[PDB]
Amino acid sequence: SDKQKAINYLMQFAHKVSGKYRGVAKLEGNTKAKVLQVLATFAYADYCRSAATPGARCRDCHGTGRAVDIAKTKLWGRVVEKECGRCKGVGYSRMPASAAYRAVTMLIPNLTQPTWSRTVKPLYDALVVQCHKEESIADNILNAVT
Amino acid sequence: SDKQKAINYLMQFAHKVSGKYRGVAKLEGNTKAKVLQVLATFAYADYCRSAATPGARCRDCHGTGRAVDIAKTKLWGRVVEKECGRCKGVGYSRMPASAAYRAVTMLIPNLTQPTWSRTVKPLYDALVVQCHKEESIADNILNAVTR
Ligand SMILES: [Cl-]
Ligand SMILES: [Cl-]
Ligand SMILES: [Zn+2]
Ligand SMILES: [Zn+2]
Repeated sequence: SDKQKAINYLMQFAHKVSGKYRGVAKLEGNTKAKVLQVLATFAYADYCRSAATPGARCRDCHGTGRAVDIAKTKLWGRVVEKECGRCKGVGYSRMPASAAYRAVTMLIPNLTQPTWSRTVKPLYDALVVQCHKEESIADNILNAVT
Repeated sequence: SDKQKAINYLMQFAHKVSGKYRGVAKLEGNTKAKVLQVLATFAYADYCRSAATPGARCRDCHGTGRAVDIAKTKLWGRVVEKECGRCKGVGYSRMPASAAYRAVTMLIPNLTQPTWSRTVKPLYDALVVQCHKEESIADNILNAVTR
């Protein structure tokens, strides 16, 4: 249930942003849906695996995924945040995405790993970041891991 | 909550069966607990990743993880089931446990990959199998992963 809700949220997000990623936006209907499902599920699971790896918490942001945005902070006179530059918003060291890539090759058989890294994997990375941003997912996973 | 329940179930199972695996049974309390927690969490996540891989359903047992045990079937005159020989009860092709191994080394830093494979990884495999065996876990994973 909680897992189903999380994956549904990630798939809706992926549907909203899929047009931005050339490897995904050009796909056929059924293949696109299957790919978004794979990416959402692997993003959820791989975020959990990052969070469960001892010592994986980002050393720059200490797991928040955020840093102070200097320019915006001085412009507004209030703290304005940006993605942590080291973990790019995940808060943890990243798991290799090779299994996710292989799962996608089942649906896009001519997808090479470099084309994946440049045209599809960025959507998966965005979904992992979204796991960290969405409080429901991030908190459920934190409580489960600890 | 659902994830917490699954990981708690797997962690308690791991503690119950830890005596079978020398790579963990010799550990001290805190280290053993941390290692079993890691193994349970990765077993849950990697089982999910198997179920989410297109085409991964075991082709011999069709995902049930079970098969007829021929000899025992004929010994008792009734159909007796057994773990599928190909997936060994998981119902799916297996994810590599490389991330799980690396995570474990953070708690057992001198653990070599062969010692992992012979004395620790079997407990992780048992836990993945238990994900498939425990109806609550298997059903929640299947329902979430499938569309
Ligand atoms: Cl084969
Ligand atoms: Cl196989
Ligand atoms: Zn960071
Ligand atoms: Zn099988």
